[PDB]
Amino acid sequence: TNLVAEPFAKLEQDFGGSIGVYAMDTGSGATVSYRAEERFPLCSSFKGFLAAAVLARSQQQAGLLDTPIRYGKNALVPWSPISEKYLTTGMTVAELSAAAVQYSDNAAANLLLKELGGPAGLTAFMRSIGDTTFRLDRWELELNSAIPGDARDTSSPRAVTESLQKLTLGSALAAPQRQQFVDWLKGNTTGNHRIRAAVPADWAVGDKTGTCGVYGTANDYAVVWPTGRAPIVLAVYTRAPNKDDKHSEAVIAAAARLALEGLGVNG
Ligand SMILES: *[B]([O])([O])C1=[C][C]=[C][C]=C1[C]([O])[C]C([O])=O
Ligand code: NA
Repeated sequence: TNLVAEPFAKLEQDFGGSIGVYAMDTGSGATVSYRAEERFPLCSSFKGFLAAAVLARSQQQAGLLDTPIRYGKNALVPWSPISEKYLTTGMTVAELSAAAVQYSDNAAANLLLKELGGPAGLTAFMRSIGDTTFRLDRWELELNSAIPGDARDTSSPRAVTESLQKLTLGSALAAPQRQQFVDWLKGNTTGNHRIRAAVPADWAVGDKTGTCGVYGTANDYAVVWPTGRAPIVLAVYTRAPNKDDKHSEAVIAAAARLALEGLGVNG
């Protein structure tokens, strides 16, 4: 862990807040860790784990992913860019899952949360894979409040990375479902200025972002496949003390670069 120190403190000071980073080289097991056991708000980043929980359930329900879900206008939530285009038709569970992952679609996320038994149901799924840190407590949009000191709707960078590894590379999902989760993450559209900006174009990568809109709070987690070596799993979370502090995508990209440098991954 931190065999090579990196200037995360200067980065977060220039940002005006706190940055939390965990990065794991799945080959050697080496890690980079900075504020990695502090809690940070998940914001929309819970939607990746939501999609994984849906995939886990689909292992016992063979028709789940292709089930058509019809919803009313009252299910739309601000920032539902995919589900608003299918209000009059409905969408399948798999489509809602992909929209939640790849566009952070809020109506899709709340519909899938209901399917799983709400925030406690998603939390139970995370417990079932050995994550004792993650907690979801509220729905969209209330879960974005990012109040300083509030543990609701938070996890730690370390637990996020550990759970992401289990789900994308480990045995927490069966192999077809594992690859589907990876493929949804690879198709994300919201993360081009975050971890992806630190990842060379010739490497494969999937990610899920989160942006709370207050308290300088935003994040990204990713699996990255550098060519010729084992994949890297990493999480970068930010927060800041004042409600009107702005988040920064550049700070997240910069922290990801430092993490890769700390791991000796040439990028
Ligand atoms: B999510 O972070 O709770 C959310 C809520 C409303 C609008 C947008 C989002 C984000 O997912 C956007 C993002 O991922 O950057
Ligand atoms: Na802090």
